[PDB]
Order: sequence, then structure tokens, then C-alpha cells
Amino acid sequence: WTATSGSCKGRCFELQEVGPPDCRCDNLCKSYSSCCHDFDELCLKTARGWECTKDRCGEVRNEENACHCSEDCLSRGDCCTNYQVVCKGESHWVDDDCEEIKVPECPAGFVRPPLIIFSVDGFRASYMKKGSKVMPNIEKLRSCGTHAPYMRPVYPTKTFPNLYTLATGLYPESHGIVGNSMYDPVFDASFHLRGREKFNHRWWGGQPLWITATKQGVRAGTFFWSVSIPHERRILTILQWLSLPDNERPSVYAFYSEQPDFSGHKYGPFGPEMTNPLREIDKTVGQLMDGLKQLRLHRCVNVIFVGDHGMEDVTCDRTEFLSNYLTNVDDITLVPGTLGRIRAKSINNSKYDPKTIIAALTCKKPDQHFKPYMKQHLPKRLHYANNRRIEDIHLLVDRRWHVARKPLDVYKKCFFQGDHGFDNKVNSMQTVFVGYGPTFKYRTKVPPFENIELYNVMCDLLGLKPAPNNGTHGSLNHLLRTNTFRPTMPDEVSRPNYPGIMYLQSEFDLGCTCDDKVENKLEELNKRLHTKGSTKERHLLYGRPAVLYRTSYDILYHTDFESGYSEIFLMPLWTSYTISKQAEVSSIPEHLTNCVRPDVRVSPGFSQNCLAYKNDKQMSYGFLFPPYLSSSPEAKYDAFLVTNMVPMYPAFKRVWAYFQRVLVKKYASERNGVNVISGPIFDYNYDGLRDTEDEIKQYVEGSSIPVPTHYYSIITSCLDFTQPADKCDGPLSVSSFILPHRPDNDESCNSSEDESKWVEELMKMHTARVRDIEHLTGLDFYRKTSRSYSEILTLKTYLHTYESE
Ligand SMILES: *[C@@H]1O[C@H](CO)[C@@H](O[C@@H]2O[C@H](CO)[C@@H](O[C@@H]3O[C@H](CO[C@H]4O[C@H](CO)[C@@H](O)[C@H](O[C@H]5O[C@H](CO)[C@@H](O)[C@H](O)[C@@H]5O[C@H]5O[C@H](CO)[C@@H](O)[C@H](O)[C@@H]5O)[C@@H]4O)[C@@H](O)[C@H](O[C@H]4O[C@H](CO)[C@@H](O)[C@H](O)[C@@H]4O[C@H]4O[C@H](CO)[C@@H](O)[C@H](O)[C@@H]4O)[C@@H]3O)[C@H](O)[C@H]2NC(C)=O)[C@H](O)[C@H]1NC(C)=O
Ligand SMILES: Cc1nnn(Cc2cc(C(F)(F)F)ccc2CCC(=O)N2CCN(S(=O)(=O)c3ccc(S(N)(=O)=O)cc3)CC2)n1
Ligand SMILES: [Ca+2]
Ligand SMILES: [Cl-]
Ligand SMILES: [K+]
Ligand SMILES: [Zn+2]
Repeated sequence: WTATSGSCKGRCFELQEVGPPDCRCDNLCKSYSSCCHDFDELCLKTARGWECTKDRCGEVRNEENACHCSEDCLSRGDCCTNYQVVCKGESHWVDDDCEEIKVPECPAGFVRPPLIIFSVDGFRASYMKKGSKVMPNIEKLRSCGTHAPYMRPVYPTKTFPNLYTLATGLYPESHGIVGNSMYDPVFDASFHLRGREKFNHRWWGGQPLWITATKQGVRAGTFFWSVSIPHERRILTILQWLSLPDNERPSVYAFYSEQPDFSGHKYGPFGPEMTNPLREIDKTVGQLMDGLKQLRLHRCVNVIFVGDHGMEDVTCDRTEFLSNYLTNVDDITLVPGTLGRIRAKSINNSKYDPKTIIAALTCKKPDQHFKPYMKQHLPKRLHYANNRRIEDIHLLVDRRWHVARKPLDVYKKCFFQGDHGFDNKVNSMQTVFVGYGPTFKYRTKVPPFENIELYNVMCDLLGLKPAPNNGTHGSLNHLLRTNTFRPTMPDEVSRPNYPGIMYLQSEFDLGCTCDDKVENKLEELNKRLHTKGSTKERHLLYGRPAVLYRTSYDILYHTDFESGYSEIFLMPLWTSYTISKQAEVSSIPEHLTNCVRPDVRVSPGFSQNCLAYKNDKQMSYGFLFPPYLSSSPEAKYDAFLVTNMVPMYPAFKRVWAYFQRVLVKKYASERNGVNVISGPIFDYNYDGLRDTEDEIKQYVEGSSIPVPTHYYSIITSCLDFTQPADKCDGPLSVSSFILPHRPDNDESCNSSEDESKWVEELMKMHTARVRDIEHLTGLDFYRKTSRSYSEILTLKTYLHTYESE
């Protein structure tokens, strides 16, 4: 109950919301049908429109008017945005030459520059170029401030997941808004776009920017706007709040536009009808900047122009129907559209098997426009698994397509020509970022970055300490003139051992044989020095990674590679090696095909054995430093050490072998050498974080050799590809991946063909940031470079996406 008999006289858009049954006058009241009787009259005035005209100039203050052209208006702080233009001969902000803002030029009493976030739904990255003739205000911001070519959203590329990721710096899996539709099985509740359950605070995890601000003594303007409140009134309210007394005035504000997303759904991303929504957004931006300039705040305030996601061409004829794959289509529930989530309709039905459902959706048509997944097999870059609200079965839908349950759902519910929600690496889903103001840089292009990073930056812009989040704080320091956060390297927790020769061949009973019984003081002293670390400068280019958890490990040196060997997991955590442009691939000789050799620096009890692999019919084994790239027949023996061995399913070996035999050399040619660091990953609980020993669900049969869920590689070279990887004076270039370690290749529908037609394609899909790999291994890479740490942080968040321009 709301007793709406109270009034909004003097309370219009109040910043502290009052509790029922008292009526409300805040900018959300409309959405809860709880405004006071007079809210429309007093707070949503529209009389005489939104602009001063010559004849209104100097008028008598009429309080009924939407905005005022009277003489007193400036001091009341309620002029129309164009008042000084029309009535005082000033220019519009867009017509002024832009001039560097080296320091905040703010009115007295302002304790910090305010931050205004102008968020636009569906603003696809390519509109900045393609709509440039009709968006002059936005184009001034972009060219005079700091901008990226695009900003990467989070998956799913839907509105609520992305706006709340912008607000918190969290992946949807961690903040809880994992879609626009959701079911929580612990609550036994459903979250929808329509209706009231979305207003319950239990859905919304983490700490959004406005609560972070409030808690640390920074006043926040309320971020949300009810849909019926027109844009012009949202702007005027923000400008009103900026006129307030120093002790009541907020330091951070948000504007939200439902365009261009709303139109984009009807007319498609580039429909001729889309020009007009872009004109109107630009007009609104123009009103803000004109308003700020009136208040002498235009060289004081930091303005962020940011989108949540883009828009793709999607029509009703491009729908895949689960009814054309599943006989049992009525026993499931489908969250449909640009992604698919499948659970059982009834939890009482114990004859619901997700495996047979997955199998019925796998490679069944030759052009199939979706791929099903257990959520824990989704690419790790999506971070879309560790939440009870995300269904075990997921469908990644091809760009331009939909998935529905049955045809009746598509015609009983063609209307739309645009949609979004696809994989966040897809170009059409990319969105925008511009930063403009004293704390941002002048006329600066920055590289593409992910929207998870902005929460930290907005905290920095407001002098706030950010709540724990998934940004990498410091990775966007290059956007800022000052206010930068100065990060330190995390301290190494476990120092390594450096074992020498401590064991005789005969102490090992591994069941491993090798054809290596063949016999010199020139090449004996020389090989010792390789085992003590003479070529380590060659193979470990960026320092050894730091282990950031408590564990027991050994650094092992060799001619061609260097490893940090875990005595706990009985395999390397990492293997580092460099392949120059001119290095040569060789084969595995016939005498060494099944050769595995004891490592005399590591005890039998901390080594693997071959009998485990013999007795495990499912599990085979592979190598982290590839024998294929040994530098000499003598060096090749080092690659067959038991300490270079890792468990591999025969299906994964096809992948690994192709990567090691062909691709590594291919990349070395194309990039002028590469440093490679490869290793195992264990994420049985799919939280994106290194598992402890006691979380490992699978061992090689009859042993304590744990089985990785994934294998990673980090491939680094010189950004200036004229210089070789091993002699690079400048910025680095990196690409990486996290391959799921799977016993079949069902993910790759063309896997029965030659590895040259699908392997590289699989790797692309499972491309990763170094930072992803850090979370999963508890390692810290690039500890010793000649580069700044911020630059390295930027490099660690880089994702190689494999999309075109
Ligand atoms: C992205 O960044 C985020 C943010 O930094 C990272 O997530 C953090 O990971 C931490 C490590 O896993 C995690 O720390 C745990 O916190 C537990 C207390 O959590 C509450 O308090 C925080 C702080 O205010 C709050 O934010 C939490 O909110 C979560 O949960 C509610 C649901 O109840 C949601 O509303 C909210 O959206 C959020 O959900 C997300 O996180 C939870 C996990 O916290 C997931 O389950 C969800 O799926 C969702 O992703 C909470 O209200 C604390 O209890 C944990 O401690 C246990 O484990 C330690 C290990 O050291 C052990 O020693 C302790 O004994 C303890 O175990 C006890 O409970 C066990 C299970 O019941 C039991 O086995 C034991 O026997 C014990 O009884 C732990 O310290 C932190 O909460 C989250 N934070 C967030 C916001 O998600 C994330 O890792 C980053 N991602 C990547 C890839 O880097
Ligand atoms: C979603 C979402 N998550 N965070 N935001 C705030 C946000 C964040 C940014 C930023 F991160 F800075 F970029 C910019 C602009 C906005 C405003 C977005 C907006 O005005 N709308 C329209 C209104 N609704 S609503 O569904 O009616 C609704 C009402 C109340 C609640 S509650 N329970 O939190 O009180 C929840 C939903 C959400 C979308 N929206
Ligand atoms: Ca884990
Ligand atoms: Cl959804
Ligand atoms: K085997
Ligand atoms: Zn939309």
C-alpha cells in the first residue's frame, strides 16, 4: 500500500527515497506506481517545451513552464539549456573550438570534479564512424577527449547484465544478473524484464558504484530513470542537482537512453530509420554540454559516453527450432533467443538426462546455427558458469540467428529485424567508450578494452577505493591525465628449489623404457651448463612467473626449455621456451616413439610413471616442451623426461600435436620468433580460479597424477615484428588460449577431417587473456621486463579476438 495523499511540493526528484506507505517523488516512483498525486503537475512540467526562443528572453518567471528563460533562472539553476545562446549571444558548446583541459576549472566549493555517465542502450561501436555526419556533439567529445575504437561487453551481451557489470566491475556470474530472464532455484523465484521481482535487492550482488560512493562519503545522484520520464527532463534534473549547495550536491550522476536499442530491434542496426534516433541522442548530449557551459561546469566535469552492447541483423526466418532436433521437446524449458539456456520443465521427472539432450543437439545438421555446451565447457573467456542461475546446458548461437523451442513461440508471442546477446567477441556486439574532461587525456586514442575495467576507473575519477572486482586495476591508467592508481606486483609466496643430480636411474620403477643407451669432456661440461641455466636467458625472456600460493616446486633447466615442476601435482605448472624465426621442425624418431626417461633431479615419489598410463585405457600422455622442436638430436632426449609429461586424452592429443608440430612454427615465421609458456589448468568447480589438491575430481587410474581440465599457452613476441622475440627493445605482442582438455572432439563438427581444417578454429574460439590464465593458475607473468607495469597490465588484459576490421 501507498497512501498517495502526500505531496511533491519542493521534493521533485528527491535524492533520498522515502519508505511506504508515504508517497514518493524520486525518479523511480513511476516504475513502482507509487508517486504522489501531484508528481506530474509539479515534477513533469512540459509547458512551452524545451528551448528558449527570442520572445521568451527576459520573461516573467512562470513556474508552470518546463524550463525558464527569465533573468533569475541561472541562480535558480533551472534555465533551458539553450538560454544563454538565444538570450545572451553565447555559442553552443559544439561550435566552440576544443581546447585542452589541463586542470579542473570548477566553481568554488566543488571538492572534486563531478562525474557524469551518459549510457546509451544498443550503441554499436561502428556508429561513431558510420553516423558521424549526424552526431556532431558526440563526435566532438570523441575527437577532443580520450576514446577507444570499441569497448568489449560481457557475455551475455544483454542490457541488464552489461549495465550492472559497468556499475560493479563484475562478471555476470559474480554479480548475479546473468540474463534478462532468470530462475534462481534456491529462492524458487524468477527474474523478468516486466513486473516487480526485479526490484528485490537479493538478485543484485556486488557493490555498484553509487553504493561504493555513498559508503565513502561521496554523494550520488540516483542512476535509474523511469521510462516515461522524457530525456529532456532527465538532463534538466541532472543540471538542477549540480546547482545545489556544496553539502547536498552529488559528485556522480547517470543518464540513460533506451535508444538506439529500441529502434534497432524494429529496423535493424543500420536501417534507414536509425538515423533519427542518433540525431536525438546527439541533441541530448548537446543539451547537457550546453547546460554545463551555462553553469561554468563544462571544463570541470568528467563525462563518460558509454554503451552496454551493440546490435546485429536478426530476423524470424533465421530461427533454429529445438523441435527439429528433440522428440522430448515438452519436458524441457528454454530461455530463448540470441542464446539458449535449457533446464527440465519439472524436477520431479527423473528421466531427464542432460547428456542425451546435448547429444541430440550435436552436429545434427551441416549448417547448424548453434552449438550446445555443458556450461563448464564454454570458453573460459566468457566466464559464464559459476552461478546457480545459469543452466547446466547452454547454446551458443551463431551471429544473425535465434533459437526457439517450437515454431508456435515465434508467431504466437515478423516484428523484429535486430537483436543482441551473442558471444562478446562478435564485432556487431561491440559498443563505445569516450571519456571527456580534466582527468581524461586530450585527443587520445586508446586500444580496445573490456567494460569490466571501468568500475575501477570511475572509482579513481571520484577518489574512491573500489570494492573487490574483476577489473585489473592499473590496466586503464593510460586513459587518465592524473588520478592514476599506482599498482604493485603481487609478492611471490613460494620460492622454488633448484635440484641438482640426486638420484640414480635404478631407484626409479616407473615402467618407462627408452632407447637411449648411447655414450666426451667438450660436450659434458657444455651439457652441465645447460642443466645449471646457461641458455635460460634465451628461454625465459620475461622472468620466471611468480607462484602466488603456498606449494612445493622445482625450477628445471634444459638446453631448449625451462620448467617450474610441481611436486604436489607431479607435473610442470609452466614450461617456457623460445622458437626463433629460423628454427627447424624435426620428427620424433622411431626408436624414441614410446620413450620416457627418469629425471635424476626429482625423486621417484614425486614423479609420474608409465604403468598408470598403460592401465588407464581412457588416458594417454603428451609433452609440454614439444620434442618436434628440439634444437639438436642430443637435446631431444630432454623432451622425453618424465617431468615434461602431462596426461592427455587421445582426442586432445590430435589437437595438441597439431599445435606443437605445425602452429608454433607457423607463428614463429609470421611474428619473427615467439616465446611460448604452456601448462595445465585445474578448474573442476568452474569458478575461474586455481583449484587446490582436494578439489581435483579425476586422477589417472591407479595413481595420484591429477588430470587437467584445460591446457594453456601464452605466445609472446615483439610488437615491432622487425625485431626478433629474443631481442626486443619495445612493446610486446601476445596471444593466448585455454583449451578444454576433452576426451572427445564433439565440439568440432568437422573433427574427422584433417587437423588443418578445424584445430586452429578451435583454438581461436578458446582464445584468452593472460589474466584469465593467472586466475586459473595462481601465477604472475611478465615479472622482469623493461616495460612499465601499467603497460604490462594492459598487455595481460589483451584478448586476441580473430574478428575482421
Ligand atoms: C571476480 O571478482 C569477484 C569479487 O572479488 C570474485 O568473487 C569472489 O570470490 C571469493 C573467493 O571465491 C569469494 O569469497 C568467499 O566469500 C564467502 C562469503 O561471501 C559473501 O560475502 C561477500 C562480501 O560482501 C558477498 O559479495 C557474497 O555475495 C555472493 O553470494 C551471494 C549469494 O548468496 C550473491 O548475492 C552475490 O551475487 C555473490 O554471488 C557470487 O559469489 C558466490 C561466492 O561468494 C558464488 O557462490 C555465486 O555463484 C556468485 O558467483 C557473499 O554474500 C565466504 O563464505 C567464502 O569462504 C569459504 O571458503 C574459504 C576458502 O578460503 C574457506 O576457508 C571458508 O571456510 C569458507 O568455507 C565455508 O563455506 C563453504 C561453502 O558453504 C564450506 O565448504 C566450508 O566448509 C565453510 O563452511 C569465501 O571467502 C567472494 O565472495 C566472491 N565475491 C563475489 C562478489 O562474487 C571472483 O572470484 C572473480 N572472478 C575471477 C575469475 O577472478
Ligand atoms: C540494469 C541496471 N544495473 N544497473 N543499472 C543502473 C545504471 C547503470 C549505469 C552505469 F553502470 F553506470 F553505466 C548507467 C545507467 C543506469 C540506469 C539504467 C536505467 O535507468 N534503466 C531503466 C530502469 N530499470 S528497472 O528495470 O526499472 C530497475 C529499477 C530498479 C532497480 S533496483 N532494484 O536496483 O532498485 C533495478 C531495475 C533498469 C534500466 N541498471
Ligand atoms: Ca577452481
Ligand atoms: Cl537472456
Ligand atoms: K593409455
Ligand atoms: Zn535490446
